[PDB]
Amino acid sequence: KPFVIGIAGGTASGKTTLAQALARTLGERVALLPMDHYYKDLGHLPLEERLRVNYDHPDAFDLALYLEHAQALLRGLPVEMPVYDFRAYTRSPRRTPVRPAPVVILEGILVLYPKELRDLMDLKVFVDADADERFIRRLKRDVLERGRSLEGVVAQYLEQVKPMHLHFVEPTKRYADVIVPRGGQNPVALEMLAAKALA
Amino acid sequence: PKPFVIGIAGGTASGKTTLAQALARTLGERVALLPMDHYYKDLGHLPLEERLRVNYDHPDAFDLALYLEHAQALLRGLPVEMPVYDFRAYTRSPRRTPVRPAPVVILEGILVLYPKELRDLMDLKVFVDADADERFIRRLKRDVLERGRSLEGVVAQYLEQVKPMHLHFVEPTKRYADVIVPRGGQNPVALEMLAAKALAR
Repeated sequence: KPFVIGIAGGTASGKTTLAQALARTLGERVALLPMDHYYKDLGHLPLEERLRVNYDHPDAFDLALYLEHAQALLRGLPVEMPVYDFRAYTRSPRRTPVRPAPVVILEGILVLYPKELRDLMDLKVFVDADADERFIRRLKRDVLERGRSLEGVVAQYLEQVKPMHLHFVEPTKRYADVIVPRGGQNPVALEMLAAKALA
Repeated sequence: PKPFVIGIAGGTASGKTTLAQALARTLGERVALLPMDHYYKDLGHLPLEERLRVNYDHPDAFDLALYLEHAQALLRGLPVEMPVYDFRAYTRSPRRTPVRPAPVVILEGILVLYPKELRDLMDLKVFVDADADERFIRRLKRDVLERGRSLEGVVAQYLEQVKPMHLHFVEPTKRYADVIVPRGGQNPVALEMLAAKALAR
C-alpha cells in the first residue's frame, strides 16, 4: 500500500536534488533510499582497488541488498541503510535507520535498470539532462567545491562515467512513466510529483 | 482564477493529440481545447496549386497572431470562434466553431512551444516524446489503413516535408518543456498526473 516512486537519471542530472526536495516537501511521511548508499562492500580488497572500481557499473552495486531494503519498506518494515566510509572508500559498519513510511522514494542512476525494482514502483521518473550539462555540474562541484583537479574529473568522467551512462543508464529512460528535465531547478515537475504522492 | 493553461507539443503522430483529447475528456466541460492545427493561415489569396505545395509543418503555415489572440481571449473567460479547415479547397473556410471558456485551457499542437509569446501564457509545458522511426510508423499505418494512401506517398511526403520541419523546428522545443511524456497515446500514469494537476483548481 505505500506509494513507491523510482527516480533515475544520469550522474549529476539533478535526480538527487529532485528526490531530496521531494522528501523535504513530504517530511517524515517519506523513506528515501539512495542507490549510491548501496555499493558493494569491498573491504577485502586493498585500497589499490576501491576508487579504482567503476562505481557506475551495475556490478558495483549491491543490487540484492537494495531490493531487500526496498521490499522491507514496502511491507512496512524499517531498514538499516548502509553508511559509506568515504574516508577509506568501503562500506562503513555504521547503519543509518530508515523508518517505514506511506511513501517510498528509490533514487539512483540504476534504480530503473532491474525489472524486480521497476515492478515495485507506482511511479517511474527519469531525470533527463544532456551529457555536456551533466559533466559541467559534476565539474563545478568537484573542482570548485571539493577541490578536485580538472584533469582527474575529466579522466574519471570519460573512462568511467560516460561509458556506463551510455551503456546502462540512458537506455532505462524508456521505462519511465514521466521524464523530467532540469531536475535540480523545475518547480512545476516537483509540484506534480508531490501532489500525486499526497494522494 | 487564472485560469490553468497547459501547452502540449510533440511531433506528428507522437500521440500529443491523443493525450490532449484524453485529458480534455477527463476534465469534461471544465476544459477548453484549441488545437493549433485549426489555425493554419488562410490561403484563399493563393491559387489552389500553390496551396498544395505548402509545407504545413513549417511555422510560417500557421496563423500565430490569430492563435495567440484566441489564447489570450480564453485567458479572460471569453469564448472564441475557432476556424475550420476545408479539405475540398485546401484552405480555411468562413465557417467557425465556438469554443467556450473554462478553468483549464489546453493549447496543443506541433510548434505550440515554439513562440515565446505563447509559452509565456502556459503554466505547464508538456512535450510528447517519441522516436522518429515510431512516429513514422504510426503516421504510416494511419495514412495507409485509414486514409487510403500508398506507402510510397507517405514516405516521400515524410522525407521531403515532415522530417526536416520536425528536426529544424519541433525537436528543439523539447528543451522548453516542464515535463516530457513518452508513449503519449498510452500512458495512464502521465495522464492521471496531468489530470490531477489540472484538478488542483
